[PDB]
Amino acid sequence: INIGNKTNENVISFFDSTDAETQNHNALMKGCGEFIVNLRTLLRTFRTITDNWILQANTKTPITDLTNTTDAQGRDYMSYLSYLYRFYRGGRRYKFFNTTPLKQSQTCYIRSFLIPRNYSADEINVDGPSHITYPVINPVHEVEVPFYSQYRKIPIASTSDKGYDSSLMYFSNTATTQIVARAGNDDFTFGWMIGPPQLQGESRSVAP
Amino acid sequence: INIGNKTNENVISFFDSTDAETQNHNALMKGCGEFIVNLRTLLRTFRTITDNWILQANTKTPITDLTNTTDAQGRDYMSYLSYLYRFYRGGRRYKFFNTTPLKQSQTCYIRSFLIPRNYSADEINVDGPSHITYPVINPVHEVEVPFYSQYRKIPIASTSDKGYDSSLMYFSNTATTQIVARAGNDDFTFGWMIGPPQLQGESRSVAP
Amino acid sequence: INIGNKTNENVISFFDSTDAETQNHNALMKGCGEFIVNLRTLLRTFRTITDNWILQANTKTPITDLTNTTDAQGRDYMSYLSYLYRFYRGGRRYKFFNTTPLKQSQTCYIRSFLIPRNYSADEINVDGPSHITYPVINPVHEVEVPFYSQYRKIPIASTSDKGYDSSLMYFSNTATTQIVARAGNDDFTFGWMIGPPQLQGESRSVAP
Repeated sequence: INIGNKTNENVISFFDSTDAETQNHNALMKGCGEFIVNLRTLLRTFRTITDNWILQANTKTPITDLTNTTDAQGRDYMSYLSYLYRFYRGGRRYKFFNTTPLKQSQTCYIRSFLIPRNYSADEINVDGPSHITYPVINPVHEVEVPFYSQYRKIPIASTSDKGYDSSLMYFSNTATTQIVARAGNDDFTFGWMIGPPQLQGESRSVAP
Repeated sequence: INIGNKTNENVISFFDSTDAETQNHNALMKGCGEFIVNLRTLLRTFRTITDNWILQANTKTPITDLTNTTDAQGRDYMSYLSYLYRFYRGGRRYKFFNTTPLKQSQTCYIRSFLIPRNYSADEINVDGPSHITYPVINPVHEVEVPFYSQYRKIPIASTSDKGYDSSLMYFSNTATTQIVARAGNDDFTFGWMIGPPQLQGESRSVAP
Repeated sequence: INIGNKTNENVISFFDSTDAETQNHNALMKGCGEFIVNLRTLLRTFRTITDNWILQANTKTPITDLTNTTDAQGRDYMSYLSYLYRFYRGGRRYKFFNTTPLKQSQTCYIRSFLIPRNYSADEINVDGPSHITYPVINPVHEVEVPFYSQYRKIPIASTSDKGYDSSLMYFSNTATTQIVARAGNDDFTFGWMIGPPQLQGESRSVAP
C-alpha cells in the first residue's frame, strides 16, 4: 500500500452473454438485409445537394457557385463527412435532374465543360471534353469530372495558388431550374482524420 | 527508500540452542512421567463440583438444580473449559460419594432416572432406565447419562425449545448429603472455539 | 510515478570518438617518449631539497636538522607525496653536491655515519658502517641509509618511543656548504592513502 499513482488498466465487460460479432450478423439477417461497413461507400451514393437551382439563359455557370455555398452546410454525405477529414482525392460525379417548365417551341440543350477550380466564367475557354443532353428526351444530365490535379491530394481553403485541379462548368440555352445530386467517383476518398465539429438541432422561435 | 508501509514478517528466534521438541521430551522423562497433549482428556477425569449437596427425603431432584449453579463458577474442568467454547456434544458421567450420618434402623437407597433438560420434577414420569445403589454397602453412586438429543450439538442458553436432550434425576428415601463429581463420557467434546473471559483472584477485605 | 528517492546510476559518456587508451598511447609517441604510470617511480629520482646548507667545521650534524625543516614544505617529491599517505617503509638515498670555496692548503673529507632517528650528536657513537669522500677529486658524496627498523612500517610524528630506525649523520673537517638531493632506495614506498591538504600560490605584497 505504497504512495503513488498507477496504471494497469482493468478492462471489464458486463453481461457475459455471447460474442457480439455473432449477434450483429444474426441481427442484420432479420432487420436490414445489408451491412454498411465503410463510410467510403457512402461517397458513391448520390444525395441531393439542392432542390431548386435557378439559372439564367446563356450563362456559363461553374459548380463552385453552388458547391461553395453547400460545402459549409453538411447536408449530403460529401459535405458532412468532410468535417471529419482534412484531405481528399479523386474525381466527383454529378446528376442534373430537370425541373423546368419547358416550352416546345425551343430546343433546350445542356452543355457541360471543365474549368479549373475557383476560376470565373470569362477567364477560361470552352475547348475541352464536353457532354450534351436534351431535357425533352433525357431529363437527367449525368457527368463525371476526373481528377486532373497538380498535387496528389487537396486540402481545404489553400493559398493563392488557384486552378490546380479541374471542376465542372454548366451551360444551357434556356433559363432552367434543377436538382443537383453529387457523389464521388470510383477513386474518391477522404483522409487524414480529425475530430468532429458541433451539430445543429431545431429552431422553434419561442414566444418570449 | 520509497514511501509506504509494508509487510514481509521477520520471524526471529533467540537462543540457537537445540530443537525444542527434543528438550520437552527430555524434561518430561525426569519431572512428570506423563504428557498431557489434549484438553479433551481432561473432560474424562472426575473433578468434584460440590462438597456438601444437602437434599431432603422423598424428593425427586434434577441435577439442573445443582449444575445451573455451578456452570457459572468454572471450578471443575467441564465448567472452566466451557468458557472457551460455544457448543458441546455427548453424554456426561456422575459420581455421588455419600457423606450422610446414616442410621442403621432404615434401609437407604439411591434411585436415578432421566429427565429431559430443564423440566421440573412433577412434569416427567419415572418409567425409564434406572440405577439403584445402597450406601450402607456401596457408598458411591456411579451413573452415566447418554446423549439422547434432537440436535447433533447443543448451544449455551438457547430458545424456549426446552427438553431436547436428556439429563439425570436424583432420588433418595432419606435426607442425604453428597459429594458430586462429574466428567464427560467417551464421546463428550466441546467445539467452535471463542476467546476466554476474565479470571478472579483473592478477596482480602482490606482495613480501610 | 511513485514517491521516493532512488538509485540506478546513469553513466553517460559524451563524444563517442575512440577508446581513450588508444588515443593516449598515440599521444605519447609524439609528445613525450615516456609514460609515467606510477608515483612510486618519482620517489627514486633525486630532487634537491636545499641549495645552500651551510655547516661548521668539526661538527657531527644529523640530517634531521635539515629534513625536519623541509618535510613540512613539500618542495621535493618525498615531502609532497607524503601528504597523501600516512605510512612509509624502506631506506633513503642522499647526494651531497659540494659548493664550498675550498682551500688547497687543507685536505677536506666528508664522513657519514648512522644515528637512529631524532637523537642528537653527543648521544651516539661513531663505530659503524661509514663512507668517506674527498671533495677536491669527488665533489659528490653519495650515500644510502638502509631500513634498519624495529617496526615493519613507520608513521608520522609518533610517541616518545624514539630511535626505532636508522638515519644519517654528517661530518666534515671544514665548514662546507652543499646541495642536498634525496630520494628513496629500491625498497622505498608510501602507503595507506588519505586525502590531500591545501596548496599555496603566489605572494604579491599588494600596495594597500
